[PDB]
Amino acid sequence: ATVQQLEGRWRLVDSKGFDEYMKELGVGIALRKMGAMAKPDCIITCDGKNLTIKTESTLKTTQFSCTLGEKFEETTADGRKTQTVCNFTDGALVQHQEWDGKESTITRKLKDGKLVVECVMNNVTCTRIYEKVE
Ligand SMILES: O=C(O)c1ccccc1NC(=O)N1CCc2ccccc21
Repeated sequence: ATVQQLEGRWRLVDSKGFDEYMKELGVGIALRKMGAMAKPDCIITCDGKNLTIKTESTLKTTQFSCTLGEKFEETTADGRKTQTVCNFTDGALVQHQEWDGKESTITRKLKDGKLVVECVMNNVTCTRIYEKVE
């Protein structure tokens, strides 16, 4: 696999465990209902070693730019300010977040032309499936 196979615009088609994952991140019931309603686009750009992931929704647009392997300051959709590191390892893009003694791991890989986003926090797992637009 390659990091450049994840590149492009992707559109959400399936979601499993998003509510529980948001509950675990400390998200309020009101924001959880909104977040569950949204059907975002995920725009991935990869300059071989530089990475940008934009999440477009009519509700909220989020984005981060990093250099693979380097720890940067990331502001999340739910307003957490995290120290994040992104790494492309074993045919998957791994994003590890750290804030106020807590940790989360977002893994993005390709599976039958579809972008599979596995979000994990403690015992909680979420699976978001995206389909390519461009
Ligand atoms: O949605 C995702 O697959 C996603 C996966 C992993 C980490 C964060 C995510 N979500 C995200 O960054 N945003 C921004 C705007 C918005 C609206 C509604 C639901 C979510 C989001």
